[PDB]
Amino acid sequence: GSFELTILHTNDVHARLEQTSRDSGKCTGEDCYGGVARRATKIRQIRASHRNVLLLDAGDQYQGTIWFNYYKGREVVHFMNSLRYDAMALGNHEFDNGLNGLLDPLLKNVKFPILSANIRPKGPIASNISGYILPYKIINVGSEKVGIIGYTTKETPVLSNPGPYLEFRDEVEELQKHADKLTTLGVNKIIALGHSGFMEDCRIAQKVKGVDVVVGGHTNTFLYTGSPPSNEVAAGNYPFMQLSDDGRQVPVVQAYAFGKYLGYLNVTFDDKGKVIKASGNPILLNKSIQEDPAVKAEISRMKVQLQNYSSQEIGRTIVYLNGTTHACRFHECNLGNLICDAVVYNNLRHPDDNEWNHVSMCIVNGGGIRSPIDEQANNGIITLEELTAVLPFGGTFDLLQIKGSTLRQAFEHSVHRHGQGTGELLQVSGIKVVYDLSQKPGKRVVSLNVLCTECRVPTYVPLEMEKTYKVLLPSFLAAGGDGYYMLKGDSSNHSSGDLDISIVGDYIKRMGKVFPAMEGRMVFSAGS
Amino acid sequence: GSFELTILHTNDVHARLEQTSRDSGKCTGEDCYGGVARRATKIRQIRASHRNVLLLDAGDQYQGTIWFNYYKGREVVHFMNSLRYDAMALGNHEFDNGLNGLLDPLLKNVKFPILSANIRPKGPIASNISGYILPYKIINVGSEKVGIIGYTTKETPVLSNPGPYLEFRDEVEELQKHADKLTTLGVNKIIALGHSGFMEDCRIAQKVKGVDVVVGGHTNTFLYTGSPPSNEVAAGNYPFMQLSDDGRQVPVVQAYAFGKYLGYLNVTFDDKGKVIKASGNPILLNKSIQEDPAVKAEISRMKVQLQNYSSQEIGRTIVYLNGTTHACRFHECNLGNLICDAVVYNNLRHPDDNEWNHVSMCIVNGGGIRSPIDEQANNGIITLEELTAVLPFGGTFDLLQIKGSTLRQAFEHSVHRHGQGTGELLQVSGIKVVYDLSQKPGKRVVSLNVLCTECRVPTYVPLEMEKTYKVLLPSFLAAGGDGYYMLKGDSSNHSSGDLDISIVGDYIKRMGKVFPAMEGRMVFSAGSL
Ligand SMILES: *[C@@H]1O[C@H](CO)[C@@H](O[C@@H]2O[C@H](CO)[C@@H](O[C@@H]3O[C@H](CO)[C@@H](O)[C@H](O)[C@@H]3O)[C@H](O)[C@H]2NC(C)=O)[C@H](O)[C@H]1NC(C)=O
Ligand SMILES: *[C@@H]1O[C@H](CO)[C@@H](O[C@@H]2O[C@H](CO)[C@@H](O[C@@H]3O[C@H](CO)[C@@H](O)[C@H](O)[C@@H]3O)[C@H](O)[C@H]2NC(C)=O)[C@H](O)[C@H]1NC(C)=O
Ligand SMILES: *[C@@H]1O[C@H](CO)[C@@H](O)[C@H](O)[C@H]1NC(C)=O
Ligand SMILES: [Ca+2]
Ligand SMILES: [Ca+2]
Ligand SMILES: [Zn+2]
Ligand SMILES: [Zn+2]
Ligand SMILES: [Zn+2]
Ligand SMILES: [Zn+2]
Repeated sequence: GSFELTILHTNDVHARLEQTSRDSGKCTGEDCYGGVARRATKIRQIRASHRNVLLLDAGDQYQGTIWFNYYKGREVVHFMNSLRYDAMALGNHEFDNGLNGLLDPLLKNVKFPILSANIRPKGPIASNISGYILPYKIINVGSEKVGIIGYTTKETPVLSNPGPYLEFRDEVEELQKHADKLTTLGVNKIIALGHSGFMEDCRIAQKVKGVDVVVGGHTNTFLYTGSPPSNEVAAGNYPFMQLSDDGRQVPVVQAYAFGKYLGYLNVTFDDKGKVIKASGNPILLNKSIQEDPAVKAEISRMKVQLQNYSSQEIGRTIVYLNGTTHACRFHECNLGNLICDAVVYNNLRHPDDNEWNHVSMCIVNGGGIRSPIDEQANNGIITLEELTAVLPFGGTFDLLQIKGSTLRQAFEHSVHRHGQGTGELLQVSGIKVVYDLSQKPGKRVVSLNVLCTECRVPTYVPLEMEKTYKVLLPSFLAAGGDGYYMLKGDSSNHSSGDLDISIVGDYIKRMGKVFPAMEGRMVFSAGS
Repeated sequence: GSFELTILHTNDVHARLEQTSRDSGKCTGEDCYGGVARRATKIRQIRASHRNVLLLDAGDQYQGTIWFNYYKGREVVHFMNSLRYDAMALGNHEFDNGLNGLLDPLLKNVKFPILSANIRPKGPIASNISGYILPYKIINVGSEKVGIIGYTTKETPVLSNPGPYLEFRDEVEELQKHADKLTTLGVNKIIALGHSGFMEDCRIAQKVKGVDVVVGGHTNTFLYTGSPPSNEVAAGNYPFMQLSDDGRQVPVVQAYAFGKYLGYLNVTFDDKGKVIKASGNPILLNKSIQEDPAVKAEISRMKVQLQNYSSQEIGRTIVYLNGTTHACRFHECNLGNLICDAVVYNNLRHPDDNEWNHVSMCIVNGGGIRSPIDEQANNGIITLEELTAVLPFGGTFDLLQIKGSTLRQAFEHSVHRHGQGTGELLQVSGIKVVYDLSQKPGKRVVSLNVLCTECRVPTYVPLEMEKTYKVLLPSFLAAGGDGYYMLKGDSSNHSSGDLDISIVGDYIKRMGKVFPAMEGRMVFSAGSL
């Protein structure tokens, strides 16, 4: 006989609770995409027309919009419960608020298993986190059993805040143990569900004996068979058919990010649990699919709370925060210094092997700073509304691995048309740059010194052209914005981080009073 | 028909709850002083043998030791209630934790009136908190009535945290209004009790018609008639007899600080409320006075509660905090940068007229940095144990008004003996200094730039030699320590600030994780080792 299973899947939704623009920002109202209300409609229609359906999430529901800033995962619990997900693997961002912020609210209130086979808890954490996170789950689907093994990127201690009591083991090694276990228990249909990126997903498909399907995330990979429907370009067919070492074709799927698509894969197994066929395509959640009215009403109710929250005092500034174009696009601006200082602070993580932290530096282009904050306007009170005026686009600050020569090329771009009022000029933290604008464009960087990481006391050292560095930068620049083609990231050198206004808001909340100065992080030499 | 009144008084006790050393630090030796238990004994003995007694405090019970850091004024409430103070005037340090930290615990739980006549509220929160404070109180003493008018220094908004909605008015102007009110209400005996310093106390005695006695504080002034009993040097007789405008002698008293002395003034009034005699002397609270057992027992329990404060994690460092002599006495050290950043942060108020803050700069000599903190030692966890190793002396960071030329002279002193390993080298916040150590001692400063205050965005500007600046500095340097005679403070240019470990601990707790860098705050021209 055969057994047809429909796998619906999401990954890297990243707090897009409401429908979004085409590019996963704020929707204006005419052409909108995604959101949980529209996903609910499509999920319900498929469940009504398809016999055997699993709905899986491959991680990174946490982090991305003010929904996550305020509800802190309560929004994930709520709508993943109401949509009746069958399983979720943990992603790196589920650790952003530490283990306490993962335990409460997500682990204690979801109605479906949370899976990650390659996490090992230590210390007082041990006892029950072992009960809230499972390596795998056997799920009854019709008259059959389907085993789902979870996994989470080994990069999590560097990307997030899992703490000292969590070790992240090799995905292939750990998945192979639980695949053998499932097989020994008689389960012949095994899904690997996890959050380590497309390259690792294909390694799992290739090397883990007994894995039939891999459902991944982390790299926002878009796969599509045929001509795709929106502006995402396919990295390969859907599903991506990876040849295993033992000769089977193993379908690998991911479904981009931000809830724009619902993954949709039809897998036919024979009676021995071997995949005979796997076909489908991610469903674009566009305007043709109605927003479920009951979900929409819950979103609306919760939005009024979010609007009240956005007007609350986070902290105060006792200085003018000069985010005017005349400052941040022409010279050192104290608001840019504050932003990149906040970004560095948010990325302080468990320092391994001879570094006080894995990253010491941040850049933000003046064109990304969209407003000043006037301390005279309202007693210097900073709310999320003021921060949204400065950073209105809902982007993130990401981590980029970059050679010294490329970073120097970026600082030449920073001033190659200085004076024109365009947005290139880089505001910085952990960098000292000296320019000579009297030289020809492309030869204006006099010197670059950076905070060492491989040292016990941070101190400024000359940039080395052949050394590789980590730098924090806005997602806009990591996409090549403002002509920064050399800062464009890919899966091999780039990691997507936290919401910009959440980063800045958290820092202001901690400082209570802010007073950033112009301190000479960039210097314009008078030349000869 | 005379009326004899005994005035017992304290001022600037500054959180010396337990008995202290002779210099008002930790008592380790055989000779201890002060403390509330010893004060209680003497107050009780005087009340038992003297007929008409008032016990007054002229402010600044708040701030000075970890007792205040932990109990946050509950220790003031507890023992001032237990010792049965009759009135207290607010000092600048009672605003250290803001109006909320004054309301709770002090204003809501004292059993005696809190006085300050020259405060004027401007908003609803600052209004209902002032509703707990009175300009004056009439107190029944025997068969007589004594009016007490409070006052608080006008520098409180720069020295402490009252916020922008509490304004401090002129003392003489406001006190004359309430003296006139008391007079019309039939009160002919008036004490001015307040916290503005000895110079202002004498001005009040001289100019406010109807004031009979002034009980002051803020300047830690020691007065004594005859040979004094300890090492404090008297600035004048006790009481100081100030000639008033109307031709009478008005006794002016203060009682040093830190609870070492109990003020003791016997005043005789005639039947019209005129002082016809005033005499006494502050009582040294030394070993000859026993510590009250009940207060001593409560102190001993609170010492045990304080252990929580001393062993709790304040925050963590993820970098080595290099407080070794080899760093902080020879070059920029990241721990010195953190200390002075903490000090500036503690002295932030609100944009006042034309400046974003009244002070932007801090200095600390490397010799005041007494230990590193090793981030490898215990996962970088910082407690009071580690901070006390860095700052073991219980001093403060103070505010000094200084001319640009004098500040530059201090930076020449900073390197006049560089390389010999003594403690002069200045670590800084809000200053960029460049030195050339190959030049002769006294001519090594290449340039000095400082963060402007008179600006909307702080930025570095050249130091101006004839301009007057504010700088934060250790009490050790304000006493001329390490040869810094030009940083010596006096009443006209210097204000004592908060406990050093309280400043640094507060900043570390706020930051949570600290990671100070060497960032080039000082630069040595590239021509020496
Ligand atoms: C925020 O930053 C902008 C950009 O720096 C500031 O505007 C600029 O302010 C400078 C002075 O700080 C002006 O330069 C001076 O202009 C005067 C003429 O009034 C001239 O006499 C001087 O020689 C000097 O060149 C500059 O013109 C001005 N630019 C613009 C476009 O307004 C702004 O002041 C900052 N905001 C705050 C609140 O500090
Ligand atoms: C805290 O600060 C002190 C003082 O700067 C640091 O000690 C000094 O560290 C430097 C750099 O390692 C040493 O210079 C180097 O010494 C090595 C070791 O022999 C030698 O190969 C080179 O000639 C080079 O000059 C310097 O000797 C040393 N000074 C002393 C008095 O020990 C210290 O490293 C800092 N602590 C931390 C944890 O960073
Ligand atoms: C908005 O938030 C404030 C503070 O959290 C709260 O006092 C207020 O009731 C909230 N508004 C509503 C409509 O609940
Ligand atoms: Ca199988
Ligand atoms: Ca009188
Ligand atoms: Zn993601
Ligand atoms: Zn991820
Ligand atoms: Zn005082
Ligand atoms: Zn005072």
